[PDB]
Amino acid sequence: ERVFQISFFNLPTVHRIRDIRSEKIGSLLSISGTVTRTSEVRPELYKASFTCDMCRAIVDNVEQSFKYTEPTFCPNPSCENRAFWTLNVTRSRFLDWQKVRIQENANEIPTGSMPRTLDVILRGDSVERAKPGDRCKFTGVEIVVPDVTQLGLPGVKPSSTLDTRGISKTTEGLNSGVTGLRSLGVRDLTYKISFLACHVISIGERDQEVFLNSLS
Amino acid sequence: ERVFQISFFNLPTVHRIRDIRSEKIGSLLSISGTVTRTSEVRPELYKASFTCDMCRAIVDNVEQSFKYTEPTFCPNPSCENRAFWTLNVTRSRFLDWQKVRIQENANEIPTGSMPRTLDVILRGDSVERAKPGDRCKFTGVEIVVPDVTQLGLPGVKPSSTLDTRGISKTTEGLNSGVTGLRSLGVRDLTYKISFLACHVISIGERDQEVFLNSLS
Ligand SMILES: [Zn+2]
Ligand SMILES: [Zn+2]
Repeated sequence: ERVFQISFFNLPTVHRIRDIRSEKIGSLLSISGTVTRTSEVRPELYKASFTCDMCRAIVDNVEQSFKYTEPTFCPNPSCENRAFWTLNVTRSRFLDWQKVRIQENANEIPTGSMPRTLDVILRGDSVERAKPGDRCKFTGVEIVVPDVTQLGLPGVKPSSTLDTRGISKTTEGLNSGVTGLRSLGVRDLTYKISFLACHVISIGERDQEVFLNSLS
Repeated sequence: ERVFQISFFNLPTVHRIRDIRSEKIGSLLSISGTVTRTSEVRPELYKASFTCDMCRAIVDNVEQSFKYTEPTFCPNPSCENRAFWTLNVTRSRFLDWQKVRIQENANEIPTGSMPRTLDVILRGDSVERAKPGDRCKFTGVEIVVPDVTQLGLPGVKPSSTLDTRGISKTTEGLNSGVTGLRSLGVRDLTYKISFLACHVISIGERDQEVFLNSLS
């Protein structure tokens, strides 16, 4: 089946990057900004499929939110199993994924200002439609992204937040992190605001036979 | 559904009680003898139905051979459960059951003999068709019946072969009992020969309107 997408446009009012508050999280918005960095078109895991190690039973359509999620309770028999699955990478569905960095326009920047930034996520057919240096108007939903490293990623590769640079001492303990959840353990979960975009617009052949076709 | 029965008769040769050997176990035979005792028509459990204590899931059609058998693996993988079921006596199917004791005929008995005996099982529609003192010809299958008391009956009522009389010392250790099975444990299982019968035959109103109906 074709994973469908719905693209909204022509919203009444447009927002700037400095109007982004947490009270619009989950709402449909439109924003404007200048693109300054784009990444590769990576494949994102959409509908996962696994096989039980012992039964060989097949599970399909396991939704994933922000981290690699395997199924829990086994399928149709008596077999008891909490883990040890094998992803069937061939059966699983994937999608295109891209991350772009944008900053404020030259006019919205005050007289003395260090420009604010944001992370916009393009997915599906909207990849590569924003090029660095251009001025583009995005529209989508404002979301919040947690730190998955302290959410217990399967591999040892995360290695509990390995770092190369020193974090800010000013916001050490000032950034309010929630605790209590069993998956976290004694850890503290943190959040940051990002944007997810569904529609992108920009606001800033010598063959005779094919040429005659286009014109009215 | 009607639990059906098949009744065979008119076999070529008939056997006496003293021709019963273990090498015909499972075969279709016909025997003759004089009935000397009959029991009540008790209900036998045919198709059992249970409900899981926690899930409340319903299992049905659990076959039983010679002892009260509950299911093992649950209907749903989720809840794990090896025991603690509740028989749904209303949903279960039952059948009629009767045990009759027979002995050898007056002619087949030698000049000096203590008559041999046998246990014949009548089931279904064949109950009460054999009356004590009569001479009847049975036909069915020769089976073997184990001792269920040492097969781990659920209740404490069996109390590991409670007895009121003293067993034979002559056959103490002489009766060959098999061991090794995990259900038995270190116990020894014993067998005895009985007969299961499917067809029985015997070989030894002042109302005018209804009377006129029967005659040709
Ligand atoms: Zn399994
Ligand atoms: Zn259950």
